Amino acid sequence: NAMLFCDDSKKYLKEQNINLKNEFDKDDKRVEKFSLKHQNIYFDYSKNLINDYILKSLLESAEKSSLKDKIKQMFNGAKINSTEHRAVLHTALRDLSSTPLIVDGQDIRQEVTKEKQRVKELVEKVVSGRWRGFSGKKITDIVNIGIGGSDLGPKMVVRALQPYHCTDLKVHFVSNVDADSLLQALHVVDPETTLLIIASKSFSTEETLLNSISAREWLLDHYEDEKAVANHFVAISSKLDKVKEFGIDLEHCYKMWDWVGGRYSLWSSIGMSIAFAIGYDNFEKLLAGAYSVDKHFKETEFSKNIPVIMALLASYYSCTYNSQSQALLPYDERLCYFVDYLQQADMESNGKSVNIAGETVNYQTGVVLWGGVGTNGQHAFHQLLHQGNIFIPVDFIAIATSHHNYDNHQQALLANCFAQSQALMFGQSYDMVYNELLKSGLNETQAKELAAHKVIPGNRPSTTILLDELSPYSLGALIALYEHKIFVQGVLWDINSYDQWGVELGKKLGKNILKAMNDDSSDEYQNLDDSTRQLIAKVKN
Amino acid sequence: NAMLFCDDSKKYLKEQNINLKNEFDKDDKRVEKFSLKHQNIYFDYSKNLINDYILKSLLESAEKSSLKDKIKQMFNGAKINSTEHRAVLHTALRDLSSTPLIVDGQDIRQEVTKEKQRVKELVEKVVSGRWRGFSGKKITDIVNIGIGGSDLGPKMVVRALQPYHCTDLKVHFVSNVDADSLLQALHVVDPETTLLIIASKSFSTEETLLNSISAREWLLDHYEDEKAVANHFVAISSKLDKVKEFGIDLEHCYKMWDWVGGRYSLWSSIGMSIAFAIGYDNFEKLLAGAYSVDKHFKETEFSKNIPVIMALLASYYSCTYNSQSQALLPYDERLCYFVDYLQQADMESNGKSVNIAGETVNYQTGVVLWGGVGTNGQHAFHQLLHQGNIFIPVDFIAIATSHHNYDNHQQALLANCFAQSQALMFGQSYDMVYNELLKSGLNETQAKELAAHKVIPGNRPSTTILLDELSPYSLGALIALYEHKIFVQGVLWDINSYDQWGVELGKKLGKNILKAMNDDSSDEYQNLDDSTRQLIAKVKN
Ligand SMILES: O=C(O)[C@H](O)[C@@H](O)[C@H](O)[C@H](O)COP(=O)(O)O
Ligand SMILES: O=C(O)[C@H](O)[C@@H](O)[C@H](O)[C@H](O)COP(=O)(O)O
Ligand SMILES: [Ca+2]
Ligand SMILES: [Ca+2]
Repeated sequence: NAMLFCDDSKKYLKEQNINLKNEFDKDDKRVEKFSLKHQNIYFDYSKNLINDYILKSLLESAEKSSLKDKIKQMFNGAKINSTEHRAVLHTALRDLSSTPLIVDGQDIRQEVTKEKQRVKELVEKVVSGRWRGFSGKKITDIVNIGIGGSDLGPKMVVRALQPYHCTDLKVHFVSNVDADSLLQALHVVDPETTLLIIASKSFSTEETLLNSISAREWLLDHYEDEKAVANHFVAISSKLDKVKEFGIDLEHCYKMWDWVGGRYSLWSSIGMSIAFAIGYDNFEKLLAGAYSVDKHFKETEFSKNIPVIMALLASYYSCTYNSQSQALLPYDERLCYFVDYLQQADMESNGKSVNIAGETVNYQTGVVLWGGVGTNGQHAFHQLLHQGNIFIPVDFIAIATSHHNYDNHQQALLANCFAQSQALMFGQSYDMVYNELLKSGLNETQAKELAAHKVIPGNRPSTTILLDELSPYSLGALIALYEHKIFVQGVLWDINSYDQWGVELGKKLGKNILKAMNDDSSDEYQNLDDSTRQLIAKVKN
Repeated sequence: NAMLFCDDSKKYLKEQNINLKNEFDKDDKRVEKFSLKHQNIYFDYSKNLINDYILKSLLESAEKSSLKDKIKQMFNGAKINSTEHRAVLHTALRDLSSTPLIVDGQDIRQEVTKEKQRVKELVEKVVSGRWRGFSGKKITDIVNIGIGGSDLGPKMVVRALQPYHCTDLKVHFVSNVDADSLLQALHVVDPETTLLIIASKSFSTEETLLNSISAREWLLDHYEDEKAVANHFVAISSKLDKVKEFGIDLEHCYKMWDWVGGRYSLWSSIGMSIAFAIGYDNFEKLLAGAYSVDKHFKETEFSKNIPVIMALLASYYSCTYNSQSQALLPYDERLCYFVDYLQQADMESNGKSVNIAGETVNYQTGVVLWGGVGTNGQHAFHQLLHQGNIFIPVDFIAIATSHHNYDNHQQALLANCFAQSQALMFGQSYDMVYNELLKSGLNETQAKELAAHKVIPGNRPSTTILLDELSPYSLGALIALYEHKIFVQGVLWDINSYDQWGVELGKKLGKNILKAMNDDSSDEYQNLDDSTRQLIAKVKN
């Protein structure tokens, strides 16, 4: 009996036939109406296909929904992950409010704070040289072993905050079971000077098991002494009994909890590799930036609430325009893993076909998230954004000031960002193009033959999110805005954003195929479909 | 008057209601019918939503189209890029047939061969130490400066063929105008031991101008002598008069031609950075692998022609299912830039709204290409591939043998690849899930509450392309298959795959915004829409 977001009313808001050029021409308050600020982030949604009536309608849907209650439930530790019967408490990992919070018997404030202090102490001990390897040498390299939620957030943040690296440690990320991943690290690190991190909430993920066993074999090939594991491995898990079983003791184990989703885990002990690159102080700033956004989201009326507006725009488009993707365009090299990161956070959350009650939904839910760094994308897929015939909402991320003094480069980067959103909005008409071709020296026959191919239809929507700089704090705020957008969309679709029963299945598949690959007389091999069977046959011969 | 590909007939082939499980159960020739081989590439399209009637219908469309003629025209140098009045001759860059080919007065065989010999000589001179820097030191580092087509192919191939690196040179890629790109290279290279490559077909691209000027300033800050440019820069262009104007002489300029599209240019002198990593012999093998596929495509009847089948499947889905994206899943770390590369090749080619005649088309053309490396994607967006409600065709790329002896890792990587396609095909029904939950120890109430959330609908399509290994040759074959797929789709849609009037516009935009940013009294500033104006105001203050 939840409110239906994608209803007949939405399908018909589109009939307003918004013309963005006309709106900016006629409404001198357009930017004031359709932009928001949060500290030093400027959120400009004014190039979206909305006017007051459409935004009002969308906000009414949010107000009529369970969203207000669901926000409170999330922060209070209610078990909103209803299919796994878990709280959803990534927010608590970065809390600065210190309000009381007791969940399933645990003082969450105390638990979070104590574990941070343990990570901070480990980083300090390693960076200061108090932690030595088994042969007594100072550590110079950190290798994180993990996949998915135990890999991509730390990897993305370490890159994004490269200018802030300050520990004299090189941090490497091993993830894929493809041994190329492990080898890229092992080829450049020395067993006597490397600390290995086994990052795994479950401690039973195939890839991370195989990679950790292989890394341990490499370490022990060198030292020929099992006692060396103590100086060269730590673990991060919710499953401490399983860590001990691998050979790492509790004093070398760092906790996370069931209420930390992998794709929302960089804020937890899983982020230790981030601290090892940028120092713990900068890791605290990353968390504080997210807290600022958490407070904004929790406390702000929906009409002025950035994540809510992000979510309403996105779901409006995917409902009313039947779009099946969204483009995210970060105009900063440091954000080269940001699309990949959000692709996981978004699609793994909201790629769901049933509602909370288990009913198959008759409306589309999460769509594909993709994109690429600017300005490079302008040379590639922006062609399709300008002249294809696919409706695609676009977010640009711009950073006002960079980390260097090549001011001409930075000005050009921003000019291009703003030009691209402007060009999506205006396009270029046949008449404009034709007259420009004549002015360039083409005769009338030539200009008539070419002009239609240069028409850019325009009236295509975009949002621009402008940060003052890309610091630990502003990056943390930026990620948190999208975390909450994803949450709001899930609420409005009445799905569970926090389970992943397709990912869970993936972790159990192909034990059967491995068995088949190793014995063609097995039941497993006999029961194969023939496509799988002939693929296996081809990798044998 | 071209044949309409997306017609009523296609929309109705879907009514066959293909059930993949049922097809494999009942048809013991399914794999034989719906797979092809080209040398050591196996193309298995049998998990697609086709049967004989659907494939026949699609092949009839190809046979009825202009495709047969268009293939001949492409290879013969006809001006199939009709809006720029250019030939489309990336094929000629890798030719081994030596058949006569004269285009716009040039012997293309002689031109291509002579330029290869020049690149080969440069690489040999640099690697042998015959080429010295201005202070007499051997070169140790190569920096390619270029963007889009002058960046991404070389960058992707250099990574993909990392195991084959053999010149003792480190190759770096500078592209974005964001000065972070240039700085990542300059921070790790020495002016006295670095050769800089200015890669630009036009020699007038904003980003590459600014990056090249900045690199030259860095070089000259060190040497304080303009004569040093001679030992530290080469250029690749179709516009040799513009190179001279920058200060590089003709003997240091390497040619490409107007008939080499940027996004099809790695095969040309633009690929020099690839040769500088892997040696010229391996670069020749890359080209030979593409030639093998060119010969396949040119000579093979459509029913057995891999690129044609790829194109027909893709366009069938995007027509009949109204899908707006395709997923590409490379199960090898070395292919980490492959999706990005093909995203450019595909979307920039086929993101077009008008046909060859300039008429606005009433059918959808190119769709979004996205994806990610396996197995990592299984932990992230595969959730949406399994349980979302978006129809998305999927290609998997598998490599039978890797470059190391971690055979357990490689077997697991392949098992996972094949398991994922198998799981897309079969899914898991309510009954299967429910009975598994009971067997795990849940009672009936608990199993009923959870089961619907674990249902995986299945009957989702995939193709698997299996290579024997990822070598220069097999990579070249792989890229060429997709080049030709894109070509075939464009033909069937009656669009020009080879222009990019949205990218061309991008290169001219925001001169106006830069002018506005530098003078708020300008006409440019006054004429701004207010969203752009307030964004500029915010990056001032
Ligand atoms: O939260 C998520 O997005 C997923 O559950 C998944 O990506 C998970 O993080 C990995 O499978 C690693 O799991 P472990 O941390 O348990 O090894
Ligand atoms: O072919 C392409 O895909 C595009 O035309 C574009 O990506 C182009 O390669 C770049 O804009 C660099 O152009 P230059 O090589 O002329 O600098
Ligand atoms: Ca209400
Ligand atoms: Ca025919």
